[PDB]
Amino acid sequence: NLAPLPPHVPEHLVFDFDMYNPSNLSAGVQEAWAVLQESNVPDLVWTRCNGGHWIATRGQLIREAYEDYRHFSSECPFIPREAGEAYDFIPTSMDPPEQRQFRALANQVVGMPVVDKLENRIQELACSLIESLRPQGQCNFTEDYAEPFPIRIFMLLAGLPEEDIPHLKYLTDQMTRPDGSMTFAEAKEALYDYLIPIIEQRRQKPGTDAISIVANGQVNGRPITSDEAKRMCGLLLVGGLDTVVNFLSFSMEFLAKSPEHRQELIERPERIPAACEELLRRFSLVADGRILTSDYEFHGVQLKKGDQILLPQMLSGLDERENACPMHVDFSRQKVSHTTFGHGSHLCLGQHLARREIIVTLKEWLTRIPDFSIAPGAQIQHKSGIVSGVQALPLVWDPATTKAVHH
Ligand code: HEM
Ligand SMILES: CN1CCC[C@H]1c1cccnc1
Repeated sequence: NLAPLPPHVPEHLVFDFDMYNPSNLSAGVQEAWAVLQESNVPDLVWTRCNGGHWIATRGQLIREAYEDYRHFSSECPFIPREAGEAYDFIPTSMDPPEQRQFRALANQVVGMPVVDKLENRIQELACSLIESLRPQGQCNFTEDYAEPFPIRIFMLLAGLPEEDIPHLKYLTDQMTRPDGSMTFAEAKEALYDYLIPIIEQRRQKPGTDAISIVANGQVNGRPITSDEAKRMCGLLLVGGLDTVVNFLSFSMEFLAKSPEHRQELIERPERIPAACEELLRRFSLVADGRILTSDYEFHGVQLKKGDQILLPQMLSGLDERENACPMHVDFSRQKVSHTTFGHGSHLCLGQHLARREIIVTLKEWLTRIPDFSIAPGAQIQHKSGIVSGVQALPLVWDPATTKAVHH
């Protein structure tokens, strides 16, 4: 339940929001979080849920905090406090100047250059999966495409066997949406337990895979340590297994419910890139933050050192003061504003890989199965957390309206 209110917190700023189980969850997870943006709610509130933590509710506040790493440190970036204290992935748990040097190395395995070179394989995997489903006329998109497409692309790049997916997927989820069987520390260590033997074997006999590059990598001329590689590889695992997988579900759900917007893409393919950006805004899904490094007065609110402050990357784009008709999906929006991939020194290094994956999915799915919808009488349940997702997305379509395309 609720944590006792700290001495310095004003009772008029208390809004008991629960990020792992928001009250208005059945209306759609993004809709649940938007309640923090209704007229009466202040720009910065305090929830007593999950141990108690501040919550910036507007883009202006969120963007500001992410830029000011001096007052807002990534050292303890997650809610609750035990999860953030135990979290030490690189570069996410570091602030500049220390974190900068590690980004370049990560870019060596997921940056635009590597992505450009993966295009052929990515499109090839997307098409096989889709054509594999096209004749059945149904599928549960979460397990049939959303998880396999991105995860297999990563497992491949990482030189990790596909049979290890179920185990790894489970562990990453305990970090973003814990079912209660594991603490944050336990899941993290279980992941490290998996990676350690591999980072050691890749440093003895390195291959060309992602982990080999990282384990034998150099940051600012000096060679990376075994511990650092572990912490960096753990972050890459989470990105390939619980980011795009969740996003594709939100996107296909919307498309399933809006024959209008899909038709807009089928008829005018060139706008798919722009459509992707708008879908990333409307269905943003990440929510992490920072921890106060000192007593600081922020927008009239007294914050004390050690206070945690959630800065939901998902809210900036939904903020009416940033986009005129927030909950409306308009592919022709002239200035699609958002912070879906973060803001500041920690801007997502995988976003380029993310976009190609989203764009390839839209182009290769719409080209084969243009007509489809939500299964008969199914009510789509969303899941909330550090990274929100879709519990299940069963779809259906008439095989006769589909077309077998050749890649
Ligand atoms: C649609 C999918 C994705 C979303 C929305 C997303 C979101 C984010 C966000 C918001 C951050 C910054 C968080 C913070 O400020 O603490 C971030 C960091 C990062 N992301 Fe992603 N990401 C996505 C996919 C990926 C993928 C697929 C990978 C790689 C396989 C990845 C790798 C990274 C890395 C390495 C960082 C750390 C950068 C740093 O610490 O400076 N992300 N991502
Ligand atoms: C805060 N991050 C942004 C993308 C993934 C997310 C995250 C979630 C769990 C563990 N590490 C990172």
